[PDB]
Amino acid sequence: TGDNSNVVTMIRAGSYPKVNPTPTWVRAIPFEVSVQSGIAFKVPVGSLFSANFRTDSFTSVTVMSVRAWTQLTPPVNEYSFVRLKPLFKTGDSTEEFEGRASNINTRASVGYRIPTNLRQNTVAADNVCEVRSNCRQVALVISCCFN
Amino acid sequence: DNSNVVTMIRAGSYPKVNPTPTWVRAIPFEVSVQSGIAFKVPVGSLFSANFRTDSFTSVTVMSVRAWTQLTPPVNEYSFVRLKPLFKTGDSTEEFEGRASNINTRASVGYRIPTNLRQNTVAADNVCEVRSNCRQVALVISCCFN
Amino acid sequence: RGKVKPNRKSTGDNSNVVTMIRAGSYPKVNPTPTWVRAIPFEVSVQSGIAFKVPVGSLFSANFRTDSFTSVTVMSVRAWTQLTPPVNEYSFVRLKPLFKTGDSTEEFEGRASNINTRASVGYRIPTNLRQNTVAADNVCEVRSNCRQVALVISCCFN
Amino acid sequence: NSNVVTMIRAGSYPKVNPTPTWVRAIPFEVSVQSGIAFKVPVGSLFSANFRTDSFTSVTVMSVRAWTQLTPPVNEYSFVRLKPLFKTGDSTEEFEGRASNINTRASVGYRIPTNLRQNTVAADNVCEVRSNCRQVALVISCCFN
Amino acid sequence: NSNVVTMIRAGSYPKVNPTPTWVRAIPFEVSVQSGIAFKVPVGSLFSANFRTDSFTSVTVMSVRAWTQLTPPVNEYSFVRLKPLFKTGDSTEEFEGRASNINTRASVGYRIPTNLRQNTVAADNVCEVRSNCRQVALVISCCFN
Amino acid sequence: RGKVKPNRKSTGDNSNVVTMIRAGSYPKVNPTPTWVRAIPFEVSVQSGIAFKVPVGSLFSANFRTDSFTSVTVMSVRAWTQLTPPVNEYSFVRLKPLFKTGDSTEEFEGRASNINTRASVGYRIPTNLRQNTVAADNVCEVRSNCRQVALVISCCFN
Amino acid sequence: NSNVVTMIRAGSYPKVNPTPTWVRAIPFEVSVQSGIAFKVPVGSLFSANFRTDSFTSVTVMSVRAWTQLTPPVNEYSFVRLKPLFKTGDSTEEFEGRASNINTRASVGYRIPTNLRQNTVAADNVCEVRSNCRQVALVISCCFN
Amino acid sequence: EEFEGRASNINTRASVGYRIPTNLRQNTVAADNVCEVRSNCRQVALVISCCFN
RNA sequence: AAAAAAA
RNA sequence: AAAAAAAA
RNA sequence: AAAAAAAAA
RNA sequence: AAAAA
RNA sequence: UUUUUUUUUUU
RNA sequence: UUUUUUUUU
RNA sequence: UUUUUUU
RNA sequence: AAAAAAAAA
RNA sequence: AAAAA
RNA sequence: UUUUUUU
RNA sequence: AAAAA
Ligand SMILES: [Cl-]
Ligand SMILES: [Cl-]
Ligand SMILES: [Cl-]
Ligand SMILES: [Cl-]
Ligand SMILES: [Cl-]
Ligand SMILES: [Mg+2]
Ligand SMILES: [Mg+2]
Repeated sequence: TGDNSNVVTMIRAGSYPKVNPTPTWVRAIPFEVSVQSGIAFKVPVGSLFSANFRTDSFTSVTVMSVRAWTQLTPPVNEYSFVRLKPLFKTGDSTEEFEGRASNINTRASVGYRIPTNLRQNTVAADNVCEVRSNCRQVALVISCCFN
Repeated sequence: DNSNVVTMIRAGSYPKVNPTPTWVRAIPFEVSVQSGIAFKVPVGSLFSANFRTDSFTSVTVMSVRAWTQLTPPVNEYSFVRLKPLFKTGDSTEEFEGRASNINTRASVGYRIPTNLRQNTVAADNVCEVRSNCRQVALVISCCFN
Repeated sequence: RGKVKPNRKSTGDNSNVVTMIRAGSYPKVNPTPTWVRAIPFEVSVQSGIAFKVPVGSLFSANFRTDSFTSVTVMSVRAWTQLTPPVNEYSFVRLKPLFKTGDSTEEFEGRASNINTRASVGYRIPTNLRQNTVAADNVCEVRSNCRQVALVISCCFN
Repeated sequence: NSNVVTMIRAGSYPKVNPTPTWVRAIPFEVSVQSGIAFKVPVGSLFSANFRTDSFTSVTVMSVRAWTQLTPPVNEYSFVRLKPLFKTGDSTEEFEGRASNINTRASVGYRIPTNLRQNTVAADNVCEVRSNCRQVALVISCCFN
Repeated sequence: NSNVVTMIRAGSYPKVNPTPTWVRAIPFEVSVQSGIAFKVPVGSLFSANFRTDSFTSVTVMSVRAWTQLTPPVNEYSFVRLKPLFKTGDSTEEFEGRASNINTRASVGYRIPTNLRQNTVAADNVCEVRSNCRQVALVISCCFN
Repeated sequence: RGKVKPNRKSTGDNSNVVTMIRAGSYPKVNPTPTWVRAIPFEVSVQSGIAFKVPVGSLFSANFRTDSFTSVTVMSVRAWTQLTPPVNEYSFVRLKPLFKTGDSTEEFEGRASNINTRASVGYRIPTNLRQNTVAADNVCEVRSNCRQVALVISCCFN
Repeated sequence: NSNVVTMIRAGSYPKVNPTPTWVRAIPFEVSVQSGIAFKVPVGSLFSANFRTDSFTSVTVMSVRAWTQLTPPVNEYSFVRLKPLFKTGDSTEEFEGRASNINTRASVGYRIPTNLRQNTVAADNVCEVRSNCRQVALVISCCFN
Repeated sequence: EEFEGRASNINTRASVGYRIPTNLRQNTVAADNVCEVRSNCRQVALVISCCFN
């Protein structure tokens, strides 16, 4: 109804505009990490830069929120759990944001938001957070802005 | 927003995710053009690391805008023409724009109606450019997928 | 009231002589306050090579910003300061740079008249507005014109 | 709000001024002898201690004074201000006295718009009298 | 109303000024020679005859003039005023003429706020011209 | 907006320092503009004879009207400048004069007190307000008083 | 707000407290044995793992319990809670069962305001019974 | 910046304080420094409003 | 409602 | 909805 | 709400 | 919402 | 702030 | 009334 | 308005 | 109305 | 309602 | 509000 | 409706 045409139509363009071949890009990047029992795993910021995510052209990224799900079943007799400790170059946190499953067959999950005042860039050498989980793998979805 | 520290998120089930999403983009690039000769613009010029788009193999072109990128010949006013090209059938429209000041760029563009917005691959061509200026700058509004 | 007298200040904003100020307790003072500023300055650029703009350029007599050692940059605007090569329309790119991580943006503006300055700028989000010292960099500049004019909106502190 | 950089569709090159003006409250102290008036020099307003050394002229709007040290024994602090001007010094002795010996005396005065001309380092703002040996000043002024 | 004294629940010692300012209309005459302009000295404003001798500087707001003596034979009185300023004398000849020989000529002029700076005894307010030998002046001014 | 900074102009009509003016294209100027003026001057008259007032009297240092060679006269007012003969009440007549044709009007005013100036004037209709040069005349003046004061409302151009 | 530091016109020194109170939900687990009640020690709430090693007393508000491990074969998880109080233990057996063997049982109880006195590490919150060999507790309490 | 505050009674404390804008509210570890303190008084009491994490 | 045009 | 520590 | 893109009497 | 009663 | 040429679907 | 921690609907 | 992100 | 006296969230 | 058009 | 005074 | 942003 409110459609347009079935043919090409002239554009009365004007002065050459402002342009940017390499713009920013708000993204939710999904990737997994392996975790050993009882040992915290530091999540490298570098996992976010990759051709798998179309983000290999970026070197910096502003992480906004971190969410995590256990990716494999827990040990026998156990309910899946997962923890997150936010890491920041200006000072690591000591928080242990933990989510557990209520059904052994179900993923545990938890996440944390980064306040605006702590949303600085990070590079591949930097770490996002420590992860702990009685499951050997953890799936993460990181809401981050690539720039 | 007024918060100053990390806060828990009571996340739930694992979400539907997509590591290689689409991206709506305006891609600026330039092409060399010879006097009196038409130059087919390759769609492959849109897939390059310079645009963060080498990971794409297809692109739905929406609109095309061209500006003369160099001065015109002596005594002449810049001008640039576009002939949209389509795999299903090239057009014959010559959307032409002429500068009214010799020192000023000549610009023109054309929109692709929804019914012709299919994907194009690197080997495809967007449109034929013509111009008395040896280089034409192009801004192509397109959807990478 | 319960009047005294003196003075001669005629109706509010129309006094012709000095008038006493019933000042009170010594206030909170600051001899060295901050200063939000639009700093104009130029940088030289070679065709094809990036030039990292030092934050130190902002601290200078020419700007009165001498006493400062740190600055919070808000936005950066750029103009080509010189004509372009023959046959060319001016252009200028800006790549923001941060200590926590350099960006890969190339905010570019081009002139539509050869005689006219190409211009472009970019805003720094609040979450990236930390201080920067002289040794720090602001942005990479590229330009077919040999000199680029910059105006940097920042807060000195 | 925005979490990444955003382009600024800037335009023509604007009107700039690398050396803009500055309205300031400049605090500084002066030494005062008993019974002797001290001519406060305008030059004390120019100094890197205030970021104002890049200035050579200043428009004084108002002047406020507080005694900076205790008064003599048995005495309540006090301070006087006599506005001075290049076109003609005034004879007003704007006085303020403490009502608690342990507390500062203060007082100040406003300069009408018609007397707000520039002054230079050589010039004098006002005479200051006080039974206290030091007087803290805060001068509202426009550096230009 | 009250017919006896009543206590005043006074409080802390206020801000005082023994030598305050004063806005005044100062009348005084000046001797004028035929055809010759007379520079009216600002010093005539300072005098115990006006209670203003305690002042050394004064801000002039407006100046009014009247012829103080009769004019020549066959002539109507007249008076001229040319405002004088330290930053730059003016060239206006504000004139007023009597329409009845037996009556005074007058005229005056207002000083804009931006030219109301202090003046001292040495300075001159304005030139005065008149066919009458004396000119009565009334100067609205602020003594400070 | 999209802010810069500097300055210190406090609320409209209360600035204490210089403030930048974002001037633009060079305007239309005029170094020698017109000037509408009330020109006072006196003329001498003999009892019983008319005196043609020259327009040149208006161009003079004493009026700042030096640079002008032409003037459009709007209205002419006249006053007797000196006392009348013994026993007489002052009087003054004005006969307007024009290059296209002198008028035969004698606009006359008389004093009702011997001590008082007789006064009179006349307005020139728009359709007679052409320019006049020094060699031109304005009006004939008559008066039992030997000197007549004139104030001529005109436009210099 | 702004992008730079701003002065705070602070006043008199305020009332301060270096060791304030803290309202918390303390998660921790306890080992349980089949058919045997386990008394939960309040002392479990005082640990550097919870940032509460600095507290020596705590007011318990509510107690919620989940089975932390799978139940025996062919059984649905269940957990009971028997509140305990120094002034007098309760006999309530607040019990929750799982309706899906693979799902946590859960239950909890509230402590009325009149029974919310302080407890120390030696005291006991409640008895826990369960067919599961570990029970996860989350105790809402005010550390003081 | 030298945010200064003085007492108007010799027997009374001088105070002053400052706020950190949001764009400068990053974390700080023990090694870091908050602010320089100057005073003609031998001991300055401080009250720092902060967010531990 | 699409397209070429027109103030 | 509320309580506790902190800002306004 | 953020990010990229996209127009007329 | 940076800097003066 | 009411106004050409060819198509044409619903109303 | 906003930030942080916790219950309640 | 259309894409990616979070309420 | 004058004079003396007499208070809180 | 003391002192300036 | 209560005393002394006058409307 | 003569002369300044
Ligand atoms: Cl299930
Ligand atoms: Cl381009
Ligand atoms: Cl041009
Ligand atoms: Cl008064
Ligand atoms: Cl400003
Ligand atoms: Mg051209
Ligand atoms: Mg269980």
